[PDB]
Amino acid sequence: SWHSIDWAKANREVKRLQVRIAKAVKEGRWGKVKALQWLLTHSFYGKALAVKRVTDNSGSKTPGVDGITWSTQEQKAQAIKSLRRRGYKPQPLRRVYIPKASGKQRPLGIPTTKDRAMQALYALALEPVAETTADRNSYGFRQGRCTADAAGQCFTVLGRSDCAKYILDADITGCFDNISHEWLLDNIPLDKEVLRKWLKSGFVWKQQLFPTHAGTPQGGVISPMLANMTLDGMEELLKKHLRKQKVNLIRYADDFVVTGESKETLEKVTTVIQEFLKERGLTLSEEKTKVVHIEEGFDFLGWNIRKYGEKLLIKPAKKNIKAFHKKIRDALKELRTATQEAVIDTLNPIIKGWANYHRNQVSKRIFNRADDNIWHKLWRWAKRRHPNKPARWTKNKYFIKIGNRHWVFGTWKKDKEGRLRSRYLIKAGDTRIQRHVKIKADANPFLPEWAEYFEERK
RNA sequence: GGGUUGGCCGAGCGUUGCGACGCGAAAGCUAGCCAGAUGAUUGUCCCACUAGCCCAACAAGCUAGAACGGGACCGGUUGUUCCCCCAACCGUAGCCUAGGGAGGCAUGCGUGACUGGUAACGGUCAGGUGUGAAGCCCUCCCGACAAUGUAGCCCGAACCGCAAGGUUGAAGCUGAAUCCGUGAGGAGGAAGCAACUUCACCAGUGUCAGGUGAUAGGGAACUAGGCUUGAGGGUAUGGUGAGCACAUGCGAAGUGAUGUCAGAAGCCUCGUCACAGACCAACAGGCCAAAGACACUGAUAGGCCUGAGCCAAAACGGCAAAUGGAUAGGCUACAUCGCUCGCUCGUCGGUGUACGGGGACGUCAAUCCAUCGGGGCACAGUCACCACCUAACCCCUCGUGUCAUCUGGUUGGAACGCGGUAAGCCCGUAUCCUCGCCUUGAACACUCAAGGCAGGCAUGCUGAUGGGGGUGCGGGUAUGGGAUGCAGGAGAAAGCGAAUGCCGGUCUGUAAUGGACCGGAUAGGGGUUGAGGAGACAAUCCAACAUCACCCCGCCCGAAAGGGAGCAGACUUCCUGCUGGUCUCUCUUUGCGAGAUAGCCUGUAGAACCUCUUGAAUGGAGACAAGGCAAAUGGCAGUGGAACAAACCACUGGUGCGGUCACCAACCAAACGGCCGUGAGGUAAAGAGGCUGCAAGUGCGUAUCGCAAAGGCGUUCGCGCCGGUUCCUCUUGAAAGAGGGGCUUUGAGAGGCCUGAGCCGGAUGUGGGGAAACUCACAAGUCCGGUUCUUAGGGGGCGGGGAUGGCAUUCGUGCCUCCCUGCUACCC
Ligand SMILES: [Mg+2]
Ligand SMILES: [Mg+2]
Ligand SMILES: [Mg+2]
Repeated sequence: SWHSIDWAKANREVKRLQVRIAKAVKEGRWGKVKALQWLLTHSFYGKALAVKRVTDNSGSKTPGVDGITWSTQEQKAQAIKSLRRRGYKPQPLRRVYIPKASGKQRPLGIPTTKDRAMQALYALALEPVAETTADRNSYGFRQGRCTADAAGQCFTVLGRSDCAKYILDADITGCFDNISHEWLLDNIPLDKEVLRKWLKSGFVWKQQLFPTHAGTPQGGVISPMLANMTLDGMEELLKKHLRKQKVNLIRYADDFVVTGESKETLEKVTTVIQEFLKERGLTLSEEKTKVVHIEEGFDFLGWNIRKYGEKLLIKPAKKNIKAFHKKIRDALKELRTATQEAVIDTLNPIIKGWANYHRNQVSKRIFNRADDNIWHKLWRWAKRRHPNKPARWTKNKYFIKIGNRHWVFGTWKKDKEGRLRSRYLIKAGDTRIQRHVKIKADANPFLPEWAEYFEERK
């Protein structure tokens, strides 16, 4: 009976087991890990967690080369019982090109809906290990962290007067296949047999180290985490070799930058990193990695960092505003005619992500010059669907007044009951700029203490 | 490094009523041409000259007249601000057109009335409203004066209480006397008329003066037009050499290069943090004690200026503002541009070209151009070469007229006017072939029927007091810009006793549609009338080819009813067949890149899986430690709290095999007074059957998958190049771009569709633009002829007729809703 298990305690019990394994690895035992993570993944009430996770979040409709698809409320009952380590083989992958408006067919392989449960079950009992052995200054696909905190550790490491003055950008080029299959058999402590079965078949080639998208791991829950374990370290190794030349490191999944003390320092830092990239098989490109003076700046994440005189301020980068002026322009070309309730409905959510993603930087000026340059598009859109009428007319037609600047886009229509309705553009810029509060570096959301962070902070 | 506010030059053409074909037979409208009649041929005076008078017939002094004789003048423009001279063109007259009013008329749309008719289908007046034109309305009245519209430029005020009423002033508009001139014209402006609302501030504060900025609205200039002496020759700064697609073209319609969404050309904004500002806020470097008049707070209190730069202080404060430059004075003419559909206009703004002689005043503004750089605009064209038509200004000849209007002729065209019921359909009638039925007041489902088939007709009613069907007649009704074409049939207006059709020849040009010539056919009789010639004026038929005015016979089809007759038969309709192109969808096909499961065999592990065989080498409860391993395990088991205890809250747990430890249950291979006992030595082990997992093969590149089915140029006689398609590589944020390996290609079947944009050549017209050529519109102007493109579906934009009226307030104009209700030519 699937509709009988109490989900109100599933999370509690699984989280309790995860806390146990985390606190265990906190002590240098390493043996108790492969007795709780062998007990969790071979029991009820955690196995159903994977099925529940995989059946939702889409991706449970289109199958791999099996035909089978659960999609129901009673076929996912013998699926639970059919999850055994003994007698397991994979069923390759079917390459399906996901359509794109631009036509950018991005190859995303897809596994079976029973195979996917295993990839989503073993993510448990491996996730607690990754958090406990993380790199302190590592962000990306972690729990409770946000991509804004990567800029957070820049008002501090680089913010004060002296700090550092030279930065190294760097970028790794290898795809997920280049990782040595032998190497992965000896470090990730999930299992020494299932992992061997997995790689040899497919499960690879899917994309580069991390998903191309920012929040859509459609099918794979293990792929992000393996990268965050193979690319770990790199911080104790960095600070042990070079002692006092004020070195530091940040990394948001990919896209990691290192602050040196002088150009001389950042010539062996590109060597000690190079040594710690051959034990795996993926190296750094000799085309894009540059050492940059701080007064010229660099493009890290969707942000730009520079120093003007004696002043640190980080502002929206040039090749990210231009994208936002290309996504809008291509929604006013496919939806030219529209009905004026589709212009507002389509262009509203588009101007909310680009506002949330820069809500915490010095961008009050940048939010202007980025609404006018769309205002001169709506108005030019308005006078192209009335090639005969006059200006005063198009104006009184699609521009209203609210009790403010009398010229805003919208329609002051009504409702069924005789109430004055309203619709209008967000007009990015009416967003209180907030200075974020950084996450403590050593925070670990699975240790039994420090439970007041994260959940309450969310 | 945080709060808030800004954005726009206007008006029409491309978007509704009629559109077929035959004929101007009469009237109206209109284009050339041909000849006349009448007007006009545009400032004022002198010198005329034009004649006349009878000024005697002047050397006459008078009326008055002509576009083109000569002087002297006045007014308005242009020749870069203003003054003084000079040169140039133009006027106050006559006549139309654009525009504004007043009537009738035809028509749209609906509301009432009286009626024509069996019933289909209609008619006649009065009420309310739209429309009367780039093709398509009639008489009057204004008529270059006007209404309109705006980016630039002006005003948009003082005033005193006086309850806001006047005194003003006023951007400006009308402008009378008065005087000087002969006169056109000058100097002077008596008297009137006029928008004048709303705020925000000028070293805080509470105070008075002076000032500043933006708007409600008014004003100036322009909007406000044309012709009034020609013809010829040369002269582009004026235009044209389709259209549409694209790797290769179609087509009759230049040759070339480049470009089509990561965008050529053109344009708007800003300078390396790269939209114009301004207020507060905070921070920093500075300045005056409140900086025009007066208590009021105040100096570890203020205020202000400058700041993502400087200086300077109460000044008109100055500097350079990506690199490099030019510059005086513009209600002027022309061409171009003001952030993208083509064409006309109107105000305003900068560029480029052209624009007399002196003198006076005194230039420069973050104004402008050229180059680089950053961010934006999209309905796809740009740039050179060649060939041709045109000649306003320019130069050279020959001119004596030119413009408008009205008459009388001639040739024409039409959306204006007149003629045509016909096959479809509706109704009436006649007759005939009829005959199908669930029940049925029944002669017993078979004769006077309802529920009610059907039909008529939303149970709502007649309804075997009946149904059904073609056929011959008789009334009424069609509503008509091209969209694959063709062929016969029902029908056939206008013309013909020889024709502008039709049929056969000749001949000529267009890409296609043509024009001029010859031949060829082409009607059953009989009777009145002469409608008008002619016979004149009495003396004749036409006896009606006056396309047949009116009756009888035969002729053919119909039950009569009476309908029809020689070749032609234009346009719109209903029928038959063939033929064509566009769609959607189920099949198969091969070329690409993925690709297992089942099943069968080949070697292996069972310690955590069973059943065993063995003589035993076995059965239980415990303790520690663990970068060894695993066949259902933690929907579990605990403690302390909700005292405990029901949920509820915290904390604890390594699940088994193997490692080290030890304990209890039977050993008797040990010792061994042979068994007649005593202590004590280990509880080790190996083969068999399925059962499962691993590494392999076969099952197979099979099912199952994702995309795709495009070729063209010369055979240098290989192949090359330009493309298409699929798979893989680096690239940035990108749909773009590059570099490689493959192929470069098949047939059926089911169901739909036939609507619209243009462009080209001649023939008839018209209105804008223009001097002319040409240009953009009139359903693609219409017609005809030759061509390419486009057909679910949205979004917007109009119009007509009514309702209770909601609102704002002009109090009866508009925003609105509620349907009815035509429009899509317009963008995806
Ligand atoms: Mg049109
Ligand atoms: Mg006609
Ligand atoms: Mg059309």
